Amino acid sequence: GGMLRFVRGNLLEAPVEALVNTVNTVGVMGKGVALQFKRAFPDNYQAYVKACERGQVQIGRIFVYDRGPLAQPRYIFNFPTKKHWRHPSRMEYVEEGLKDLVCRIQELRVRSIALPPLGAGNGGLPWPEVKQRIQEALEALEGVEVWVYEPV
Ligand SMILES: Nc1ncnc2c1ncn2[C@@H]1O[C@H](COP(=O)(O)OP(=O)(O)OC[C@H]2O[C@@H](O)[C@H](O)[C@@H]2O)[C@@H](O)[C@H]1O
Ligand SMILES: [Cl-]
Repeated sequence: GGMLRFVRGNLLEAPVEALVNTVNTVGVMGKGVALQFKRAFPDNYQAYVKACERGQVQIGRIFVYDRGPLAQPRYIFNFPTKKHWRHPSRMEYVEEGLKDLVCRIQELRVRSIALPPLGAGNGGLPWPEVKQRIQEALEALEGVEVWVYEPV
């Protein structure tokens, strides 16, 4: 039927198939969640740098790294919440990106996934608006467990 869950803790130790990373489109993961993802998942990071180098990372597209069929998590979903790191996030970026998140979850038969507060740290977006978008987008999903890490 589906299940969406608000939790506290550290996203990167979520017991899930797919992890959502918050990225920009300019090829650096210099702070926040993205810095932790660079440290925790170096291979994902190199692949992101390469994808940025092409022109392949843009707003409204998740950049997926497959860590292998025996990897847990198996997927890093690099979610663009910024264009340049110098500028804030925008609600639109989160709306467009959620739409692509839903597609790829289905396409990849992703059964469980965890996210942070998209755009609400270095992006400056109000959490309550971000949450709603996340709820409307993702509780819809059938046979997918969703873990959402609320801030404080
Ligand atoms: N380990 C963690 N687990 C769960 N939540 C976390 C963790 N670390 C941080 N957070 C929460 O996630 C929020 C979002 O982190 P940001 O990195 O600020 O994400 P965002 O606001 O989308 O900014 C994107 C920009 O910052 C970099 O991450 C990225 O390279 C991009 O340029 C933070 O404000 C914080 O509340
Ligand atoms: Cl950054």
